[PDB]
Amino acid sequence: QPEPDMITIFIGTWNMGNAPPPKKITSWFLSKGQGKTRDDSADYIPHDIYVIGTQEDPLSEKEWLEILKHSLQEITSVTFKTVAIHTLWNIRIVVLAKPEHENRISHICTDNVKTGIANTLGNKGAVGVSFMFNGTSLGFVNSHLTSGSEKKLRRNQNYMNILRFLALGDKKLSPFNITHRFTHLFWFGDLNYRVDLPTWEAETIIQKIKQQQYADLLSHDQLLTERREQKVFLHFEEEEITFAPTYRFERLTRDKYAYTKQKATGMKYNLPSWCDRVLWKSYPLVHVVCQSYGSTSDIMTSDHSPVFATFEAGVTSQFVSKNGPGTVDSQGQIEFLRCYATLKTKSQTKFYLEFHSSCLESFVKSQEGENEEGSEGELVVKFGETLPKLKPIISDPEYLLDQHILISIKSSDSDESYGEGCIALRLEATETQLPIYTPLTHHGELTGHFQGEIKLQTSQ
Ligand SMILES: COC(=O)c1ccc(S)cc1
Repeated sequence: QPEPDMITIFIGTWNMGNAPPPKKITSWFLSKGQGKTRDDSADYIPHDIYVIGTQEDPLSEKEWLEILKHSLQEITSVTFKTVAIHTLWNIRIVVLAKPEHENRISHICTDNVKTGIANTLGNKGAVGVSFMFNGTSLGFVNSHLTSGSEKKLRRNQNYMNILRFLALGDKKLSPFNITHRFTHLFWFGDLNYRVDLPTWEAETIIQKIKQQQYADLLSHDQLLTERREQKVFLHFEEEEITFAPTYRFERLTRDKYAYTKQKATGMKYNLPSWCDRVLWKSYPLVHVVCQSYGSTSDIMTSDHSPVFATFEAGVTSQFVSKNGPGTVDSQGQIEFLRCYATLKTKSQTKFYLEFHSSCLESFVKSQEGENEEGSEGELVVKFGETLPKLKPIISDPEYLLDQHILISIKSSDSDESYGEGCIALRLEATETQLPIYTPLTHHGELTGHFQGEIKLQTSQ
């Protein structure tokens, strides 16, 4: 039975509003309702992995697991295996996979981050799960960020705290946060970003939604605007939104948005908003295609509607050769020519590079680069032709061209990372000097760039 080169992944996010679900929620797992929906002809085809994020979840883990498993069994006639479940307060993540994947999944990690301080510590934060699927690392983050139309900056801060402190994936990747640890990272939840229009425009917004005219609302969506200004979710993707705002509804219908200020809302307006979102970030040149992104129409227990997204994701096999794993394959090498880092820093320490990849036996430290002054005030760290020759464990191009090199640029003085990025080995040619590039981030903010040339030697 051959190893897959593609899997499909279901991502669900639902703020349950502290209410039990209705008896039928199959529409969610079938990607049926509004937006980019799944074709009817696929309804019996199981996804490989289902990742369910809930917020304001009033159920026990046992209660929700029974509903989820019985839901998927009704749809697919398959009894899914539980990979992981993790709850922080009323924020929960469940990972279910087809039984045939049980011996393809390993290195399961779970963690949570609590956001805020004092007042603002106690119900917001994130849960996450990571694991290996054969040769491919997968990470999943469900976050419930700070609420309220006037707190977009707090939401951005919550995002930076979650990506700094959530401890998932390979702990040997010590310079790298979750935004660099996974082949594919999915980040979803009640992100709580709002449509930033005046309160007086509530009925106008409702009108627009009834006409399915979302353009003038999406142009004021705080997540889209904050992402365009590079304030949050830098280098993440989101599918185009073609479904109605998923918040705030009157319960037990979808006919009414409940936006007016009430004691129960702290006297805050809740204009219709896309609170409930799915974003992703995959390593460069890895296949990832969003095949659905929408909301259900028929699950009305909460003041939020469930959101679904599905993806085709490229995966690789657990490669064995005669040589690696457990030695190098001298027929393979990675060389770097004419490389330089450009850093936004005001500092003047010397810098060196670290190269991390599962195609290496362990990470590789470079020599210090040569600091020059850039013509516009920047720091340019020149490596020229000084970078070490990297020795992969396997030389077969079917393996090596699918790999990635993570780069950290570190201060000689403190050994702290000033920037992290990633280079694909999916090159146009081998034995050929070719341009490489990655932006560099630190705590998920832009700190610079790394560029130069690469020359990859494989066994072919
Ligand atoms: C800070 O340490 C980590 O990054 C980490 C990652 C994964 C697992 S399972 C455990 C710990």
